[PDB]
Amino acid sequence: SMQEEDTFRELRIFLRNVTHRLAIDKRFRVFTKPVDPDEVPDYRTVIKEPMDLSSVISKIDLHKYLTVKDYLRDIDLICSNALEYNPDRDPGDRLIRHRACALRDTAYAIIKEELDEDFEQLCEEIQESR
Ligand SMILES: O=S(=O)(N1C[C@@H]2C[C@H]3CCNC[C@]2(C1)O3)C(F)(F)F
Ligand SMILES: O=S(=O)(N1C[C@@H]2C[C@H]3CCNC[C@]2(C1)O3)C(F)(F)F
Ligand SMILES: O=S(=O)(N1C[C@@H]2C[C@H]3CCNC[C@]2(C1)O3)C(F)(F)F
Repeated sequence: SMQEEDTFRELRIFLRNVTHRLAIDKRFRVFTKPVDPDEVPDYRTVIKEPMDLSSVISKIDLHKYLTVKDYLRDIDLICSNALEYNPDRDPGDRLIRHRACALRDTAYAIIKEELDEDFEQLCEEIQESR
């Protein structure tokens, strides 16, 4: 229905706003673009499904996300990729891991405060009907 297409348009507006608030935070700069295969040829042999905030914006516009749960699976993948590619005790790895955990925690805290639980349940019931 037109009403259901209006619901998914409101979901995309909400997800673009959360993503741009994460992307402008100086802590999260390393997560804003794909890894450059020139600088880091080993990245794609370690990490089988790369993800970053510029790819998330592209996916919102391609209508890849019908629920906030499917968006949060890609925020989780940004975080888990950084924990697996930078796992050592040295300061450079510990700094990216702290930043990856702060990206994930910040996304979930904005969603807890600003997403209505009944708007998410509506999106889930339209997805399950298709
Ligand atoms: O605008 S940005 O130059 N930057 C560049 C990226 C491309 C767009 C789309 C979403 N992915 C993150 C990002 C962040 O925004 C900065 F100010 F540094 F945040
Ligand atoms: O961590 S959650 O358990 N979680 C699970 C919820 C259901 C989906 C839908 C979108 N947003 C909400 C949520 C996030 O994802 C909560 F703390 F309750 F938000
Ligand atoms: O061993 S790794 O290939 N690797 C990839 C990185 C390259 C160097 C330098 C930075 N610190 C972390 C790391 C660990 O070391 C992995 F499997 F990804 F852990």
